[PDB]
Amino acid sequence: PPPIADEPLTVNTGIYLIECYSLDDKAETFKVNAFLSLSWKDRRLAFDPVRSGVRVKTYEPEAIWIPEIRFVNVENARDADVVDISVSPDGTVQYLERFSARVLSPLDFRRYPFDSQTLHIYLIVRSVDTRNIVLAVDLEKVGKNDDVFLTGWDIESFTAVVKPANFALEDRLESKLDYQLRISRQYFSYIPNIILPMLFILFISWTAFWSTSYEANVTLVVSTLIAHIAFNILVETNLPKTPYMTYTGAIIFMIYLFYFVAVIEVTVQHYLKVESQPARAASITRASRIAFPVVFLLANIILAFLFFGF
Amino acid sequence: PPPIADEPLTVNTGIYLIECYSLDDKAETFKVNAFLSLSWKDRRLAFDPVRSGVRVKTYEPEAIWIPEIRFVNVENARDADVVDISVSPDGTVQYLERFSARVLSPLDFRRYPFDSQTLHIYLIVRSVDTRNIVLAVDLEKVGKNDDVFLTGWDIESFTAVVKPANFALEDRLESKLDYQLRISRQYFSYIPNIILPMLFILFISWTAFWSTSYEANVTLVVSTLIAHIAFNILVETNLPKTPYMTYTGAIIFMIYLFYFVAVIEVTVQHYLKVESQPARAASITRASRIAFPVVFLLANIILAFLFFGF
Amino acid sequence: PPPIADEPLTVNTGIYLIECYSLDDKAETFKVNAFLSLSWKDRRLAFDPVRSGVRVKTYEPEAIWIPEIRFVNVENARDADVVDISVSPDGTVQYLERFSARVLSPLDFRRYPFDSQTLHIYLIVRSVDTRNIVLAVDLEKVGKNDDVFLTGWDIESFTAVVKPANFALEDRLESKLDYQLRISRQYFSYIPNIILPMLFILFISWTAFWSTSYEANVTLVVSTLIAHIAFNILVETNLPKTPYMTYTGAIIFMIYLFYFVAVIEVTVQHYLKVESQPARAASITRASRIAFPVVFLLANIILAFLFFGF
Amino acid sequence: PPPIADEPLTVNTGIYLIECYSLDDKAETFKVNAFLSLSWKDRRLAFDPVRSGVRVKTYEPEAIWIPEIRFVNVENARDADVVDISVSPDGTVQYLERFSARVLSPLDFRRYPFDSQTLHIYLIVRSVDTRNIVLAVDLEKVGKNDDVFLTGWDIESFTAVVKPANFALEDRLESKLDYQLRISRQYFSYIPNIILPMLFILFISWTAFWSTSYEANVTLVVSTLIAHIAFNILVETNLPKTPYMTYTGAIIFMIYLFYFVAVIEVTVQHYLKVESQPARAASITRASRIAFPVVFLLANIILAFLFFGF
Amino acid sequence: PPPIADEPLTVNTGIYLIECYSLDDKAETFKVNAFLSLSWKDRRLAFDPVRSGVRVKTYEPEAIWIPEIRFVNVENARDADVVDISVSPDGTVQYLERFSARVLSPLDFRRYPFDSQTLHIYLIVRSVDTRNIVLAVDLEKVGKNDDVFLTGWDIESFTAVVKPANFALEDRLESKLDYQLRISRQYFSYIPNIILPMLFILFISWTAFWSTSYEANVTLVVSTLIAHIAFNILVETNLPKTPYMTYTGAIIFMIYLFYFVAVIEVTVQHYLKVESQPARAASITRASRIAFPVVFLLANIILAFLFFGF
Ligand SMILES: [Br-]
Repeated sequence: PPPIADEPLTVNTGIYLIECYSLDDKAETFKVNAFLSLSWKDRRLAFDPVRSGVRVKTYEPEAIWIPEIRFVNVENARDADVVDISVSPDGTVQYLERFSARVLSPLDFRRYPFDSQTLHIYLIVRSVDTRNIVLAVDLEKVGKNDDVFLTGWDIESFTAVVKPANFALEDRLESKLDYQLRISRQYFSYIPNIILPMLFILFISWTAFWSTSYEANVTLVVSTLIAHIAFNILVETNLPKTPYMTYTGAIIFMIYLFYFVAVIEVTVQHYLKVESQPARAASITRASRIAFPVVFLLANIILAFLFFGF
Repeated sequence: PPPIADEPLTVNTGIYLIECYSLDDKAETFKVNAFLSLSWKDRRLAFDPVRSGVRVKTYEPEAIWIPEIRFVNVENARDADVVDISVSPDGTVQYLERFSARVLSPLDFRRYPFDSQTLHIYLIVRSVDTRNIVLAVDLEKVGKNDDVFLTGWDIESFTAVVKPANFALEDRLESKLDYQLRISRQYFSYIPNIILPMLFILFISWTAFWSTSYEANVTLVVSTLIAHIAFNILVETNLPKTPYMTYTGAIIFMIYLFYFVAVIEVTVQHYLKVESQPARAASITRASRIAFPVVFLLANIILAFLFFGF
Repeated sequence: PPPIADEPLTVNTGIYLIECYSLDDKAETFKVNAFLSLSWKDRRLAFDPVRSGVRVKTYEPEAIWIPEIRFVNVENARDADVVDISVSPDGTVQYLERFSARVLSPLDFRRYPFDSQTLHIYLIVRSVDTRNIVLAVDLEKVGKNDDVFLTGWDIESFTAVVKPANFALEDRLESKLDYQLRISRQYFSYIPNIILPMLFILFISWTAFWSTSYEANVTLVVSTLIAHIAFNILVETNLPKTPYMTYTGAIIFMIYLFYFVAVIEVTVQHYLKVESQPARAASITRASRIAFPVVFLLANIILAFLFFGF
Repeated sequence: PPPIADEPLTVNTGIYLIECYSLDDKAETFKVNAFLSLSWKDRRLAFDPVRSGVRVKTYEPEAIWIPEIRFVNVENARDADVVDISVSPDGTVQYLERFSARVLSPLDFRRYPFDSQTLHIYLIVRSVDTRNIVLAVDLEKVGKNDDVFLTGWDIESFTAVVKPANFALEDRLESKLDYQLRISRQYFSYIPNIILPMLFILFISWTAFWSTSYEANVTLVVSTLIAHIAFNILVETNLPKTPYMTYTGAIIFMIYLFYFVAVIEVTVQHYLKVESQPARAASITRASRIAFPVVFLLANIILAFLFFGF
Repeated sequence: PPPIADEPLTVNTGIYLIECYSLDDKAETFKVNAFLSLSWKDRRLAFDPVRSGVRVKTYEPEAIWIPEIRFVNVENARDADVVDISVSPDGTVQYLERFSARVLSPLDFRRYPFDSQTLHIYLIVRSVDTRNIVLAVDLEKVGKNDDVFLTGWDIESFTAVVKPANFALEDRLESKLDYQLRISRQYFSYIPNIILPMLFILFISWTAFWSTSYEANVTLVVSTLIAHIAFNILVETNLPKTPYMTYTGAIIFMIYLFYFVAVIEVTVQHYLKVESQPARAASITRASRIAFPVVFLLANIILAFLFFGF
């Protein structure tokens, strides 16, 4: 039973994040629990303060006409309990729910361990005969308690794009708003647990430049290449199948090379020292002791710069 | 209370995918959230535009008779909230829900990392006294926003088989429609993380052709064979028990061989170099240095062609 | 308000499997989605075809008395939506639901990779004053679409035991029916991924019979014994704690032996070749080269025969 | 509307287990599906057999006053459908439901692989003005069909503590009953899959007593110590964090020692055979060949006795 | 229909934990099942004891006005069944539910294996025209049965902050209470299964100080470094991505070093014993045999003190 207007009735929205949690890098989703604040003029139930009752009159959902405000990017129907409805005398309605749905926003894993994000929440509203434009009321949008969690992410800002986007969707215009949650990752536990350990094995790898034994040079360069897979696999696991290249997927894959040429050297420093020409052997071996850490440190500056500095 | 017809009443369907996500290769399911658009002539509630009210009249579900449109391949009862019902004067009803159910469509892992798919959504409708044929209205089927996700899959097209399939199921004909979601995989992260690393270990494996030590040739060929299982197992895990053979299950199993004969060689290059006949040893060893990468590259062309080129 | 009979009222049942999925070997359960067809004479609402209305009269569940048909082996209350109720003039009722519950049927893992199964679904019905016998109507039991899935299982037949079992359960007889789903496993992906790889490691294990080095004979027989645990563990995982012995649990455990005596040999071929008696060493080592694959192939024929051939 | 009594009204209870399953050693819970049989004198609806109707009168739940019988140790609200209600003439009510809730009973993992258990189900009932004592009717308690499952557990007995425990809980006495499900584990699959394999690796470990090579003695004792972790980890996983010590956690940890002193020996039989004193070496090595299996078999009798024999 | 007051109506709260379980260190949540005790003066339904009925009058929820008491940190809408409502004559209401929701409280993993915690449960209550202050009634707060579980945690105390926190949230003050569950971990199973085994491997690592062979010194220090990752990975898994440093993440990462310089030494004791200067070699090697365990034991006292002693 919608409110007879003279023009496109505006519905005023707001979101107060109460809880944030379980951001799931694999599925690219996150769970939010927040307030939903709606409001509109329904002159139809304006009501004579003096003449009866009091300042503001409390209704149940069934009485009033209420606008269907559906979330756009969501696994299932949102999950709200209603908190209070209060009609002002000028026929102005004040709605407040407290929903909790899991939200499907995509992430950009281009800088993986060192990445910043921009989560989205949507809310469309389809029209009937009287058009619906949604818009934001920025006093009920200051939504994000000084308690918002989000394990392993620093929360930067919850803002929103004032100007809605009015679509034409199946012979009925809808109106869609963009609520933005800006977060940066807590890269760090990525160092003691991935980055450093991954590097340490890589150095030990090429300790076999100061060695002459093949037996202990493969028991060396090879035994470390395995450990790398343990890390490649550990990392490849808490991360989705990007159609593009990650930063750690880069330096994790650049690494695979410095083991391949590493093994090449030890190998050559053999069909080169069984061909009685150790003239060359401990000449090559002597060089790798520099070429490597330098090509590396060079390629990491090349690689690093390639991703962040551009 | 169904609409007295003169012949099989047609119900006109449509689906606008709002969200796609969590395609689960193991369980062979995916979750979809979309619009469901139904419509039919129920002359029974035609209504004199001029004589009363307005252009179109809004009903609640309970009032009108509405057709039971059940999804065929679905874990549980679909999960829909109703969005609007609008009856035209000629007794024409306009229905719109916004459901979200998880869908059971099978996948063909024959080309695993490099595979394309054809997801299905069904919709039957069982009859009573007046028959039900369903059919598609292609203005409400253009369903798939320029935002449809599906992590790690490129979406190609959402179309549908106009001609329904009318069954006879337990003394009552049902009518089933075929909605098709065509997707190709984002093979790629499959390279830096599986294909390449898997290959690198295989090469190092057979570095033991340029070596004479048994101690360092098993510490060699064997230490890599393990790494392979770490990959076989990693891969075998994010994949169901196909009764047929995968492509990577092929080349992952073709590989097991090139380690077995690899180990055979190093082994023979021993009970052949302890039998003072290194005449033969560094003759065989010398050969393997070619036989292998060639039998391989040959067998991969043989293998690859076998799967895609046919 | 139950139908005044003159004797034990018969209720006629049937099930049309629409979907089968997620058979869970660990929990010994499976999920089914099907039609449930019930029917009985309730002379009490017979109704004069000519005198009023039409051929058959449609009721809601609340109107008619309907028999509580509870599933016996089920995690939770079954999960049904009602599809149609149609009363015939002779007072004969036609019921049809479309439930989906997860079913607790046990499995016999005696032949694990090569095992066939017999799933059960139950349906009791407790009496009040007029007794209830259930029984099957085999036109609504032909239930299993040419689409029934069940990943990694070949479905053989869905039949049912016509004669119910009438219990006395707490001073009220119930009537229970036995619906049988017969399935065989898709053993196969068990070969390229378990059986073969498991065998290959076992062979390499005992390549150390054609070797003299202890260093490379333990680096040998031992490095494979580990791989076996990787498989024992992989297999032990997708299988419950049987109080009996599996077939692959057998040959997986028979295997552990052929590594133990394998290691015994290499060990003895040492405190026997450091005791300057290589007379004996390369005599024993020479023999194992046959004793083993033969005791094995013999014991697998002994073992295999023991399970299937009896 | 509770039944005006002259003293504490007794409610008579009973449970017929229909299904048992998914006993979860980690969470310490199990799922049960059973009958719940209640009964009490509500003289208030006694009813003149001859004067009207019949022998017993069938009511719906809403009519009669029924006692709130809540389960004490349960994840969520129990999950019951009602099966039948029958009031006797003397005002005696006969209730019967068929619930299925998951039950939180603790387990004693002190003897882990060889442990017996005592599951609990509770049922309180809070009073109003007339007190409620619950008590058991042992004809509706013979609950446990000759079909009760419980994968990997032998079921011994379902009995119950006739005498309830009347609490005072928040100015209202409740009455709690103790239903006991006694089960022993099916230890066995624990042998071919854990116990034996775990032992075999331990023996091979100390084959390095009949060896002189350090290279092959570490490639020996060490390569097995890993295998052990694979088992320690496999076992530690299907088991909760006991604040006490398991039996297999014991013998799994006693084992870690026999690898440590095992490695100590091989190590010493080296900075003792490079100090040209093989006088001592193959004297110590010679001894370990006994000290070990004996200290072990001794410590296992010491250990085993310590747990079961006391 | 809220109770006309003369000032901010106080609502008196309380919680009786019946069950605690599944504390999930990764997600930082826990599941609780407890009583919720509310109470307030609604003079509006005071009721003449003598004049009619009895001492206290039982209502259903729909009759009385009841305050919306929403939990603040919760995944979804809490999950409560109502247990009893009793209105006193002075218009005083007595409410009792029995909810079960999963609770989002954060944890401080700074001392991981040896950490104590402080779980929170919240309860706000938004106002309308008459303000709501909540407050605690400490006879219905003694909530935590002598049965409260919480696997692998010792429960210390369930108390609550008497003084609520009255917010202004969107032009309506809410009133929030703090219920505290204080728990310490059952560190222990962390020793036989993580701490000790992790240490053992570390010692064996540096047995290669009493050795001269490079071949068996890398087959040594390296083979253990892998085992460490198996533990680093095992531990890193049952723990979230802290933006700070764990204690075991410390000593697990301090360890990585003592393997790196460990490998450095064995490596140097080679390009130093192939340079015919074993003067120095078995001088350095001789020293490491002390420097290491001491730098360690020193650094663990340095490390340990750094975390707990401050
Ligand atoms: Br491993």
